[PDB]
Amino acid sequence: ARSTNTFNYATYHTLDEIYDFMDLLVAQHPELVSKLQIGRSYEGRPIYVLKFSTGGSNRPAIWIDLGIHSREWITQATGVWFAKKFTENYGQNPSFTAILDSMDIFLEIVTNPNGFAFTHSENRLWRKTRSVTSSSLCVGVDANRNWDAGFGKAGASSSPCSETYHGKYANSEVEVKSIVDFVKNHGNFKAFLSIHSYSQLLLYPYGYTTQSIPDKTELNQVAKSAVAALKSLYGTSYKYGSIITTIYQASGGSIDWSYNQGIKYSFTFELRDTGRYGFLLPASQIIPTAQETWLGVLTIMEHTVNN
Ligand SMILES: *C[C@H](Cc1ccccc1)C(=O)O
Ligand SMILES: [Zn+2]
Repeated sequence: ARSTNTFNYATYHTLDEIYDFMDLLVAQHPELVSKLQIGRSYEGRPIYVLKFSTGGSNRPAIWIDLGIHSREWITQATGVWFAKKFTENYGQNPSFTAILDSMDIFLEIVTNPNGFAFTHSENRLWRKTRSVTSSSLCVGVDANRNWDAGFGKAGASSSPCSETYHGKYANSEVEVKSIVDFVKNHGNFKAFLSIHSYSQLLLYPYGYTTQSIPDKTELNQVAKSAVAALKSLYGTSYKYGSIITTIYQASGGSIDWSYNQGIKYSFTFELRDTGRYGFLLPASQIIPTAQETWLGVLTIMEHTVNN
């Protein structure tokens, strides 16, 4: 409505509603947050990032992106809630004020604008981008199989109509390239988190290879504590481990590419639930879900600022 304070956070919103909300949030807290357009989607929709910052140099940053798979509605909704929480706790929660006084947070609420819009008017279960320009009748690419980390290897499909089709070449999707260029140009991101649904899992690299990352013992300990934190509010249980060891071999994922850029704290959360609702989580589960990942995400940020 006419305030983020009167915005309903326990209901699923449309693309316009989410873009509207960003403008109101900035309008209310211009000192702490600004909106940045990092590119345009296949269909020409602007792609935005909300940058939270108290100021400073090319400060160490924390990247978070939600909704790369459009049907996972619990994610873009969680992002909306996260944005408001960042403005509420600054100046209030000790640990969070510490992180924001030394680091910036970049939050991409609707990473896949076209697919999201499509889930609101055409197919609620659409999860890919909406790119065409190919030798097929089927459209789109699975934006989480499109990164340059083991691209084209076992773990993604080469079938255009496939829901996990990887695309013509690594980073062919503008939605993927928009993030890569922004993160690389910056050259100072210390954490890269991707948020999906469902199956309640905290993942770290890799997905495209059995090789164990050198930072495994640490990232494993970071995941272990993050899972314990999250579980504390309602008892929601997550399993954690490498992508390949605990979900499946998946190539061309964002966290493997990011970790390969040298961004150490690379993780992906697969939110609620484990299958009863899957993608159609009840609106009543939004704030509760948002509340708990906040604990697991804050743990990871705490580790990054301190380690
Ligand atoms: C979230 C789920 C598993 C995953 C995570 C990170 C990289 C690749 C795959 C997915 O299918 O996107
Ligand atoms: Zn997903």
